Amino acid sequence: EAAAAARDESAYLKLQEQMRKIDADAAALSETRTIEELDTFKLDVADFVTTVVQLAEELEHRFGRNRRGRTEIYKIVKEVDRKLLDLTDAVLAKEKKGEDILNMVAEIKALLINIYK
Repeated sequence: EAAAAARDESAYLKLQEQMRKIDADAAALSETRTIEELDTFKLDVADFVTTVVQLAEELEHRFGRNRRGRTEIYKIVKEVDRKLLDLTDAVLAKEKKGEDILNMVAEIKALLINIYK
């Protein structure tokens, strides 16, 4: 059997894989203007955020190694929500282009990175 990594590390690795899907979705969001794809994207991020936030909660409770306090983590989450909400408005907007869609997503990624580490 292949060697296993610590629970904290094992969760970290898979989170990286989740990002790729978001990155792939970002390309699709640029490729297509349908909101239906966005509906899943907004929810998908919540799963990523919940896992990271929950993971952060466990770090304090279990191992006792948390890089930052809960308050700082929450601040980041609120900013993420606005970006997805703003993007939804753009999709509804009468006018829109591929670059506008991607630009909004590109900054969503940044918010997810600093919580990942």
